[PDB]
Amino acid sequence: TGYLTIGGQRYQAEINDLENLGEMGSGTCGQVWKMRFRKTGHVIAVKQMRRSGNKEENKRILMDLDVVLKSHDCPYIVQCFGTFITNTDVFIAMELMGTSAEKLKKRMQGPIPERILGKMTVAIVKALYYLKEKHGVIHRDVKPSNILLDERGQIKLCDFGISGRCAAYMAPERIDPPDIRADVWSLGISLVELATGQFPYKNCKTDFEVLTKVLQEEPPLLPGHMGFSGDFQSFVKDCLTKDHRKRPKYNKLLEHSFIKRYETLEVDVASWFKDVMAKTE
Ligand SMILES: C#CCNC(=O)c1cc(NC(=O)C=C)cc(-c2n[nH]c3ccccc23)c1
Repeated sequence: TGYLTIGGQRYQAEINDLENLGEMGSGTCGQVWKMRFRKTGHVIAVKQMRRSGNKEENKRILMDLDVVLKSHDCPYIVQCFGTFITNTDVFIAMELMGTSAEKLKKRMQGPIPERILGKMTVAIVKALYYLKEKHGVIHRDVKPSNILLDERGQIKLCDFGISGRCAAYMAPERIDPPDIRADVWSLGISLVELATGQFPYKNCKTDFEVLTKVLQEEPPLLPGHMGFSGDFQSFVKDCLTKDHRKRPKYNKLLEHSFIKRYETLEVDVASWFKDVMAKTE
């Protein structure tokens, strides 16, 4: 504690070293500030956890921090630059991302292109596989609000609930018991939602009505007439295997033709992202 490390360089720091650029509405019940580190001009996200704060909130902030601090070797999980501890507060300095896939979809007012969702799929599957294999963590809440993007073209799993521990994204076997395969289902619903710009059970008025459609209806499909590659349609069809005992695990998805393509294909996510942000001021 008491220092930040940013691109391998370690800087002594305390909270006085940071200029408060205002709240970021990340939809948490804890204060998160955008802050400028005066020593270097880096802009960062700083969580402020008050000693007098809500006990539920503080506990989950610390459980998430525990996983982030041990995830320095995953390029697909948002990183902690450092912590400051005072008599009344803990400040947690995080990588500042641009936005969440949920907000990106709201701003776009339409589909996100397959080539962006390909780079997103590689990153999030590798993140969830890293969490399970390295830390024994089942994430249990995969959805667009937990997928972060920035103007440098990085796509990372959010720290929010990253320790594990709506029901729009819930797998059939979690609704009605018969495991990482439930998160594979959530990923499939997230991809259909982002690819179409339409949540696949949209006309539901209550969370229970959504659960009834997950169980009673056919899994949602990518539409056939939007020029989606055969690889992307097959990837989503596999994720949305209703019987979980036939649904692939991450090690199997990581061999899928869709992920192999996007591991090596050059996609300028950064310029797409800045463009979308430009076309939407
Ligand atoms: C203005 C401006 C610049 N950036 C944003 O507003 C912005 C917006 C969002 N939105 C959401 O997560 C919503 C789903 C998230 C983040 C973010 N950066 N770093 C993080 C570490 C952990 C959790 C969240 C974040 C930054």
